[PDB]
Amino acid sequence: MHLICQSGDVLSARYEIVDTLGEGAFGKVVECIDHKAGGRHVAVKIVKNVDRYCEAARSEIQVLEHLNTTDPNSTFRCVQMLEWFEHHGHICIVFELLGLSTYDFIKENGFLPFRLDHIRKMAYQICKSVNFLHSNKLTHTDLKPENILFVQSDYTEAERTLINPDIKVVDFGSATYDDESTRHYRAPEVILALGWSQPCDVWSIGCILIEYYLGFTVFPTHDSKEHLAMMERILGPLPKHMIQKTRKRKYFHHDRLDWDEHSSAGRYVSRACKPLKEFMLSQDVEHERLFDLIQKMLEYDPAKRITLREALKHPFFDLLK
Ligand SMILES: O=C1NC(N[C@]23C[C@H]4C[C@H](C[C@H](C4)C2)C3)=N/C1=C\c1ccc2ncsc2c1
Repeated sequence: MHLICQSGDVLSARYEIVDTLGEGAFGKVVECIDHKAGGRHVAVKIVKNVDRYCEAARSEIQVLEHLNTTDPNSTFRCVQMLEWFEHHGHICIVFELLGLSTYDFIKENGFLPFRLDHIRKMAYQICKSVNFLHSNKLTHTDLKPENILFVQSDYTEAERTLINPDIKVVDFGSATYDDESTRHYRAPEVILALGWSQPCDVWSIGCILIEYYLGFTVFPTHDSKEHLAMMERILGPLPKHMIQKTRKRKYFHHDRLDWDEHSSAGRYVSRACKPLKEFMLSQDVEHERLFDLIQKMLEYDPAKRITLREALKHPFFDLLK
């Protein structure tokens, strides 16, 4: 990786790297000047030369080629791929240049939360976009703030003040069609290995929204049974039917979760977490509307869980309507 993507390098005899925008498990993303197109800047995704990540990159190009053709204007806010190429055995995908991810923006503002009016618009766009994926037999499976990106003209910089937050959605290398990729936004049916599909995206959007509103993550765990105990503290006890169905019966004793809440980590889930409604900062009706939508997105059972077509109909978005 390091050898083939430093500042000053030229890719495919026209893309001159000028900055590194970020680094991932897939590799790197660089900002480049496109010398054969007036000097317009672009973003270039540099994928590791590993079989896992090259098969994902090839799949990602197939998805982006389809989404970009189905939606030429990007009405549904999937990032647009301009071309791809190979560079010293690395797949490089060229994109339109966007701005900060929503995660970088909060992070570099001291983890301030977003304004509620921004959250309302950002949530509408994330829902409208991921619904468009779902209507094309797709599941993103890797929805998170790092993968939601502003379009640079949406904010100032000096201290970043967000102005008008048109967002785009990126990274389709984990995307899956219905024929036949997580961190702490992982849905319960995924943790429990009950199978999953598009509803797990809805759950991850719900985890994104609460983070927008708090500035910090509400499941700050790196352990899967602690994540489950957190869910119970914030959202209530998991459904008996899901507990009784998982092959992962390592986490439970009878119908209850196997967890000594007076252990040092059991005391951590009490300090770190509390029922969802109490996380609210106002009692204003627009705050009540947001958390109602979030409560529907954080529904345990993936069948009960609100779809995104219904989420677009939620009163929280009437102020835009
Ligand atoms: O497919 C992608 N996956 C990612 N992932 C990352 C993960 C971290 C946060 C953010 C920036 C880096 C690090 C790459 C998105 N970016 C992608 C694409 C992309 C397209 C256009 C664009 N314009 C400015 S940044 C940018 C990134």
